[PDB]
Amino acid sequence: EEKEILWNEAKAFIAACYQELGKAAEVKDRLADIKSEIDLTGSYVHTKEELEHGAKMAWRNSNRCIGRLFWNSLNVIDRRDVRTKEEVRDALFHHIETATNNGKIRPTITIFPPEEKGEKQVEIWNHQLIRYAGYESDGERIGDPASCSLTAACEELGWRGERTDFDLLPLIFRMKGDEQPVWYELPRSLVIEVPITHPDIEAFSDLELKWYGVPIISDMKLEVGGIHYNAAPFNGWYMGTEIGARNLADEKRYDKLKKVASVIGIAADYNTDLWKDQALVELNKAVLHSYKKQGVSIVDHHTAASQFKRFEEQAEEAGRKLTGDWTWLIPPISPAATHIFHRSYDNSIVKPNYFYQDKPYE
Amino acid sequence: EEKEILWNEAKAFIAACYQELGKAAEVKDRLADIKSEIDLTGSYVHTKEELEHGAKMAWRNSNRCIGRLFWNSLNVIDRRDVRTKEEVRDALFHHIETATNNGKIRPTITIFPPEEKGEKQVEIWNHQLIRYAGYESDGERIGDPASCSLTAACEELGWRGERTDFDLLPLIFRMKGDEQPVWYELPRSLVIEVPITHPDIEAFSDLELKWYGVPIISDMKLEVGGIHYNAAPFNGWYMGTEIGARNLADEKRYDKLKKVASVIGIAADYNTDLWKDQALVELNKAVLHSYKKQGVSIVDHHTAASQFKRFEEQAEEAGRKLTGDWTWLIPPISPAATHIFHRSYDNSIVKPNYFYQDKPYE
Ligand code: HEM
Ligand code: HEM
Ligand SMILES: CNCc1cc(OCc2ccc3ccc(N)nc3c2)ccc1Cl
Ligand SMILES: CNCc1cc(OCc2ccc3ccc(N)nc3c2)ccc1Cl
Ligand SMILES: C[C@H](O)[C@H](O)[C@H]1CNc2nc(N)[nH]c(=O)c2N1
Ligand SMILES: C[C@H](O)[C@H](O)[C@H]1CNc2nc(N)[nH]c(=O)c2N1
Ligand SMILES: [Cl-]
Ligand SMILES: [Cl-]
Repeated sequence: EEKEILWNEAKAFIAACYQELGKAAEVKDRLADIKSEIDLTGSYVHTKEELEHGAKMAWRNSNRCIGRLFWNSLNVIDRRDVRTKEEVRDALFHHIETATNNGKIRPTITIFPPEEKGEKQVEIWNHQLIRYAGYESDGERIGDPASCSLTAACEELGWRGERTDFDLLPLIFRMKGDEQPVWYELPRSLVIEVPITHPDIEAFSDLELKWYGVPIISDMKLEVGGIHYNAAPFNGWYMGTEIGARNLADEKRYDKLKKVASVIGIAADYNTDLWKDQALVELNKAVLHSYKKQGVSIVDHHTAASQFKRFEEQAEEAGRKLTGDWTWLIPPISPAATHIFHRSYDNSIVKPNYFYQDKPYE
Repeated sequence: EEKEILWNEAKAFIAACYQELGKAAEVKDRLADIKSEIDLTGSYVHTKEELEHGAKMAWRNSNRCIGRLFWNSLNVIDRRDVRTKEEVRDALFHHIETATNNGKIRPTITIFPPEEKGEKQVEIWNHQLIRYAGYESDGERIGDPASCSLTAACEELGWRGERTDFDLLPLIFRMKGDEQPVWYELPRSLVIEVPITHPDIEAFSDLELKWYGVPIISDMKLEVGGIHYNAAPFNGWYMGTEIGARNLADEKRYDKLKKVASVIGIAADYNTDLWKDQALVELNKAVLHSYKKQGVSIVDHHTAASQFKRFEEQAEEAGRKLTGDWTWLIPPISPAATHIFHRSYDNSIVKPNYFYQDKPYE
């Protein structure tokens, strides 16, 4: 009864995928083989081109991504051949290295073996391959609260953080057959970090803020043609607002606005002074400036919105139905200064796509 | 077949209204009379208390209003007795005067006779009782583009604007029986305007920006117990963002950001400098400051969001189902610094409420 679910989403996928590549004729005799393969193996295997394109189509259908203009330039690394922890670790190490590309960030996705009978071959515990640890115990609040439960879960595994505000979490994943995950501390040479400075406010460095260069999501499930690549970490570059308006700004994250208001020489006393709004802007100016000063790829929300408009234009031209999540597409900084705010989008889910999956810890 | 629509929404309304006022016993013999009145007259008439409460319940169920905490302090003026243009005009004049209250703005609603057989007794053409005119002709762009079509419609009626950027539109409404609307120029003594200045940037006055004190929506339909008060202008006070982030900021409105960026001494050349975001904040600081300096009521988006949180709290306490429109509840300035951003709301429409109705012009 599963071989009809997998088959009907494989009919849809192959037909559409080969249609876009100009291989519509090759559809019929590829579908046939799949029907055979599914029947006799319970599943089927993608070609280099199907997987590569299917992962680009998945990015294209992400309603919450504002950076989908470059969906076709996605660098797809095929690691469906890995069988050991050392291969997975080194694949993850390589991904970090190639995606970072000395700072000229390259949108990349490493794809590991998909679920067989729903069973995960690999099971990545990291939300991102590079993320800061978080600790809270006895009134103490160190690091990133978002990473509190994974951190505690790592410290149940022999790992121990230095309890600075920017402890790199180790890579932690579990292989099929094993009861517990392994962890590997990250080589620092593989991780670029950016110290946040202001272009004209020298006191800003006293905050000692920094962030990591490359955002590599590693807990989402790639679904391509009925096949579940539960482990397929991908990355883009940062939009400045993700760091300056959320990660470093949220009260339930790094909560830096009052400190920012202090170093920029304004009071944080009255709402009518709009001190949070002013601190948000100066902090966000500092983030973009700090990245471009170091030579790490980053985009501002305005430039990103322009690009997304081109994506909309490009979509209508190709007769492609556009889908988007308005609530996630609008930037948390001056959303009304972008075209996104003033129009609506269809939040319909089209496959291939990236999905949430249940965490293994907590 | 209409007397069953009107009756079933009157059953719902009276039952709920009297329940909240503590007059649940009086429900039965009031409903009876209504069934009689509807049968023999085709409609029914609200008491002072039903109309007053029903208009407060309508405000409470406005999913897009962030200022609903004060739903119960709404000043309800009952003008269902008006029959002439002079009465309507003077009622509208009085509303402006009492709502303004020398600057200590009083949330007020004036309620005119409702539709009889769907026929409007009065038909208000103004979007707001106080709004600036807009002109565009031969590359010229004067005033508020939002008011372009009403302005052109007024100039078809013998009215003529001075073509400044802040021409007060006249009151314009049509009475039952007449083919054309009448217009009345507003007494300036009834209209408070606020000149926008900056607390610490003296050059800001060179922009010669100003706005009107009281926002009085007059083109929405109040629906209370199956009865359609198509003409019931209401007002609150301004949230600063409405003036600084939309009215004066939007490209399709006053489009002031580059001029703002100029007077505050920054470049409007690069997106990565976040010049729009910085101009938005300084412009919004100027608006709140300018209103409080003059003594006209205004609220900032932070204080407003706090109040709306109390409204949520007060709603759960009273066992009231909360409804909201997330897309409209979030402020266009730093929405992620408010609790509203980080939670969801049910956009369900509960009556009594305020609705859009089709414009008579254009
Ligand atoms: C190239 C630069 C990219 C930028 C600037 C960008 C920007 C964004 C941003 C700002 C978000 C919202 C994140 C949040 O609010 O927490 C987002 C969501 C998302 N992006 Fe992208 N993105 C990029 C590339 C990619 C790539 C390469 C993929 C995968 C192939 C991708 C897939 C997604 C997905 C799945 C989400 C939704 C995450 C969720 O549901 O929580 N994006 N993107
Ligand atoms: C007391 C101060 C008030 C504040 C600060 C306030 C704030 C707001 C704001 C900011 C909006 C969004 C407007 C927009 O984005 O264009 C809104 C929408 C709305 N408010 Fe209020 N409001 C107040 C009082 C009232 C009153 C007295 C009523 C009527 C009884 C009301 C009914 C509404 C309605 C119906 C909408 C939706 C308008 C639409 O659908 O376009 N509000 N409110
Ligand atoms: C609160 N965030 C929840 C969440 C976000 C996730 O990803 C956000 C995300 C995903 C892809 C991105 C790609 C590029 C980029 N700059 N940011 C990106 C941000 C994934 C899982 C969860 Cl549970
Ligand atoms: C783009 N706006 C459309 C529109 C807005 C309308 O009202 C917005 C509105 C309504 C009530 C308000 C009450 C108080 C306040 N400060 N702003 C308020 C703003 C009414 C009709 C239309 Cl068609
Ligand atoms: C399509 C989208 O809902 C539309 O642009 C909305 C967005 N949110 C808004 N929010 C407010 N307060 N006012 C508006 O006019 C809008 N416009
Ligand atoms: C409930 C609401 O949808 C939720 O708070 C959303 C709002 N919009 C968002 N937008 C982005 N980009 N990221 C988020 O995490 C959220 N959270
Ligand atoms: Cl992040
Ligand atoms: Cl307005």
